[PDB]
Amino acid sequence: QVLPQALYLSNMRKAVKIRERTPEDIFKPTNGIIHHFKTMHRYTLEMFRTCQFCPQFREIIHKALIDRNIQATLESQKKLNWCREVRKLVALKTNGDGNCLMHATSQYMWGVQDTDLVLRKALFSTLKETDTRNFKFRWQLESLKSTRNWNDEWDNLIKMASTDTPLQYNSLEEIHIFVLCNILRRPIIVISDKVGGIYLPLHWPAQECYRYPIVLGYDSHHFVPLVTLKDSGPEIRAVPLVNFEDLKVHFLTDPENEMKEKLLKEYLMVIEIPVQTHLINAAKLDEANLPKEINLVDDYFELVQHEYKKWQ
Amino acid sequence: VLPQALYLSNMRKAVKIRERTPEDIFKPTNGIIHHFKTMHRYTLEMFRTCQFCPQFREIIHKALIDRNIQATLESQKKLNWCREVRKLVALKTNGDGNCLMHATSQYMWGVQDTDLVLRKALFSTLKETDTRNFKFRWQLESLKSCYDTRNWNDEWDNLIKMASTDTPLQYNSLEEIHIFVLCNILRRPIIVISDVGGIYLPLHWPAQECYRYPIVLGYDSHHFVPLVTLKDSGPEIRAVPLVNRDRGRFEDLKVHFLTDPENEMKEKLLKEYLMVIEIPVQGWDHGTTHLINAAKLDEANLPKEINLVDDYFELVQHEYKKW
Repeated sequence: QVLPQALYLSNMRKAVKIRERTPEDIFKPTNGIIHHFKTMHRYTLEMFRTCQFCPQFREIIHKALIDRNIQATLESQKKLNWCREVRKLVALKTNGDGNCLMHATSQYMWGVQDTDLVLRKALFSTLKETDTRNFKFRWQLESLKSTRNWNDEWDNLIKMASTDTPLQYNSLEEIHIFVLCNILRRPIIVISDKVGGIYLPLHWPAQECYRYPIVLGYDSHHFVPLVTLKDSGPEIRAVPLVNFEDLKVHFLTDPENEMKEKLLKEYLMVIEIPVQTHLINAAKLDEANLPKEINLVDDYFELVQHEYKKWQ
Repeated sequence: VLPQALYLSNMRKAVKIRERTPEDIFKPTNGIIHHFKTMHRYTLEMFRTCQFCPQFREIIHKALIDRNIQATLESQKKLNWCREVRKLVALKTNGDGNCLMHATSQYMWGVQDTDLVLRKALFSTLKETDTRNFKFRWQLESLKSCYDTRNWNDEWDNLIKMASTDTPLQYNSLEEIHIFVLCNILRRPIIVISDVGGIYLPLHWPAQECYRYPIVLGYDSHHFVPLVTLKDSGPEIRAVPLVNRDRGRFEDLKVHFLTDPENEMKEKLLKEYLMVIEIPVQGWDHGTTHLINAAKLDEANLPKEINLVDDYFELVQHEYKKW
């Protein structure tokens, strides 16, 4: 009614500043290394506290921003926000046009979706122009564990990542998430009911990576970001790495698989969270770190507050 | 593709303005009319749409400009007939019953009156300030256009009720007397261009206390819009002609609600409350020797903090490179 249907519409100018900055941050080095983001990959969105409003109005906000359906589904399958020691994650709405992985990933860190296809076009560019040998071998090895022409199956996965029309764009498998996390130099954790698990940017030393994860959620054939709520009470800001069965760690090689637990401690910031008394591993999540210049959430909030006084 | 109104370019910024507006109103105790301390001196100017491919120039005009109402006032030789003055463009305005306020609000801030701040001020003034002089002016104007002496009082008390926000079009539409009160709340004259039309001077204030650049509205159907200047790339003078040209000769614009003594010194009053200048026109012989009066218009004076146009522009430019 009153409030606009997406964060970006709160300040369309600001939205563009972001969309313009994103392509300029991509590096594309000469020595053969994967294309990557210089700086913008370290940013992280946090949702505003919807707790302090009259529930007639709290629902008006949630209707606009939150994917109530997909959150319910992951909560009802005891996969999202089951632990009472960690802070609550909220699922944001994401355009299901075939590029939702990118939209959700883009949203996690900037608030804007991938409507300009910047992340999508980067994933494809990397697959056409960089050394894909290692990626392929990892995919063969993961695919074997789960008469076929491997080279054909691979060359098809590359074609799918393109922006060409086949849903307006092709949907993306698990190998794409793995390549995406290496372009970002930041691990990605997907929560679901085989996509679910942990994607580590193993083409980079952990010293060169941002060691807070992007947290996506997955149901139907739909991705969304699972953003934390801002700066609230005394629960720890972290995602549990066990559902106790551990989350899958995709595309490891055999030597890496032997040192799996040491790798999670390398690429993420692991902490022991206690659970009913057993202790479980969990990765620390990022505090909101978007500067005012490109912070859409702060704008939407000041807008909500004003529209709430009008409502009271 | 571009958004349908200036305000949507930066909704945060829009609110900063909407929040500032009520805090600027100074509602004095001694019976003087409520008025704006500072924000009344602001003035919007539109960005130059000249530098674009005409396939795209139309995409802009489709969004921002009220193409219909501009055509109508141009086709009746009332808007932009003089080639010595700069072009005015009509901005789109929500026709929900409060368009006078929307258009006036837009003229000076870019935002429309969606929070009813100007509307609620007009009504508050009519309920709480000295209305006696306003009423007498309205009776006197209404008489010139028998009637029972208890029926004026009823006709008046009804005009006040109409200015309220109560549902009767979602709000009641406003007569000419409301524009006159509005210009006194703003301390700034209002000029309306039509086929209502004329000049509204804030006569409850000395000219020394008023902003002497006018708000320019346009009127057709039962609809008001602001007529904003187009801003640079040309050498024409920034001003609105105070005379219309029906049938070769020049009739002056009406000056509403004057009393008889004021009516005698009408030309001295325009020079008091507006910044009048002689703009020259070619006549039937003796050179191009005839002169018409015209009021100077304001240069764009909205600071970056509350300037929505600057934001929409940076948005258009970016969406043009994409195009």
